[PDB]
Amino acid sequence: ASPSSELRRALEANEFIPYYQPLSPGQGGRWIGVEVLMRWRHPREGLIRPDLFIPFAERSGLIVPMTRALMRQVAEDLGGHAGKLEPGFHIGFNISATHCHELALVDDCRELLAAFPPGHITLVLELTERELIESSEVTDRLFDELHALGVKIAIDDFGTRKFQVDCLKIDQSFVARIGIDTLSGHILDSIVELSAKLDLDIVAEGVETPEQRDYLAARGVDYLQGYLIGRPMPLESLLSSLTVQEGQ
Ligand SMILES: Nc1nc2c(ncn2[C@@H]2O[C@@H]3COP(=O)(O)O[C@H]4[C@@H](O)[C@H](n5cnc6c(=O)[nH]c(N)nc65)O[C@@H]4COP(=O)(O)O[C@H]3[C@H]2O)c(=O)[nH]1
Ligand SMILES: [Ca+2]
Ligand SMILES: [Ca+2]
Ligand SMILES: [Ca+2]
Repeated sequence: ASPSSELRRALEANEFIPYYQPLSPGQGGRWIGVEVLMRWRHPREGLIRPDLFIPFAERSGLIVPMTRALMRQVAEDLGGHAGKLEPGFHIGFNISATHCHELALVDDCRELLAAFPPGHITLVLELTERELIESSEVTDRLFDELHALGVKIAIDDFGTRKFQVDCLKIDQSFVARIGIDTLSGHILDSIVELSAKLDLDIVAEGVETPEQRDYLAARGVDYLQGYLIGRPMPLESLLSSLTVQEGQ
């Protein structure tokens, strides 16, 4: 058995599926978007998490097609059900540093946007800070062109350089320590105040407890994500939950 053959095969056999984690407003309410998380439906080994296969997809370069396959799948999955989505519904995708080279990404974004009514969803791309240090100001007509389509850019796992981004996502590690560490609390308050100075939206990730939600809401964190709001879930659970939310 070989890792490369297995992934390359799995992509052709459509074994990489989207799971969807909902985002909620900081002050609560209906779901305003989802983060798309990759899952490997392995026929032998079961449902396999990203951390056991994304690193090799990045080294081998195969994540770029995998992400394209995933974006296409999301358009199939949700393009027909646009009526169930609140206006400006956020759909986020995790993107690599290898994606940031050159211009294909723009085609894929235009393709996804074309599956929905114009302006009805907001497409978001999440990059970590560490993934931006490969080229920091060069072939970045890409970000200009992506923004011209109304695509937004989010810094993933923030807190764990000079752009050109619309949103910060507070890493789980900060949210985990809310209420039991004044230092981390002050640093988290700094990140939140920075986002407001720079006019960037902010999402908190890993919101598990009501203590955490209230703390973040009291400081105007725009959006929440985590097990409190809902775990990553298959297409069907999402459509079922969104159907309920159309009622009242
Ligand atoms: N403890 C805790 N964990 C929570 C909570 N809410 C969500 N999570 C987990 O946090 C991860 C999402 O954060 P991430 O920074 O994108 O971290 C992601 C992301 O870096 C990467 N990844 C996932 N899908 C993709 C993809 O399509 N492309 C790329 N390049 N990377 C991906 O794999 C990482 C792990 O993904 P998952 O295993 O799905 O792990 C998910 C999810 O299961 C919570 O309340 N508590
Ligand atoms: Ca993410
Ligand atoms: Ca990533
Ligand atoms: Ca994170």
